[PDB]
Formats: sequence, structure tokens, C-alpha cells
Amino acid sequence: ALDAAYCFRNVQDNCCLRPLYIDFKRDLGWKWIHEPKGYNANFCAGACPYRASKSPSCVSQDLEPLTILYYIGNTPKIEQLSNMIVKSCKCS
Repeated sequence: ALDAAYCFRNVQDNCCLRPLYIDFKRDLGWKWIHEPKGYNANFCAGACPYRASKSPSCVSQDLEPLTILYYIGNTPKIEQLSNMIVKSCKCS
């Protein structure tokens, strides 16, 4: 599929997955997560087949969770945050 393997090896104009790093504090305004401080979210961008109208767009398809560590009070919690990482892209 249009995933990191297929996209990061052959960087081209077509709709494909792109690297992107998100810092929780600067980018999301999030203070509540202890670790990590950010993550490789990726994003989808590129050309899709053209049409006179209603041309498809390069959008995310598959998403994946991110393991996080945060505290409630003094208690640590390890959690899967769902749908944080873009794993592949499609033309929609």
C-alpha cells in the first residue's frame, strides 16, 4: 500500500505517505503526556488522478496507536493513544 516502505524509498509527487514529527507541547498544546515529548505522525500528500470535477484527494487510510506514559496524581499510566500515526494513504 502507500505506506512508509513504499513511499519513503521512492519519494515522488504522487499521493504518498510523508514524514512528519509532532511535538506535543508546541504543536498540540498538550502538557498532560509525560512521555514521549512528540512522535513521528507522518502525513499524506501528493497528486491523485485528475478529473474535470470531484477529483480525488490524497487522504489518510490506515492509522495506528502511539504508546504514551502519563500521570494521574502520582500514579503512572501506560496507554495506547489510538489513531495518532498515519500508516498509509489513499486517493479519495
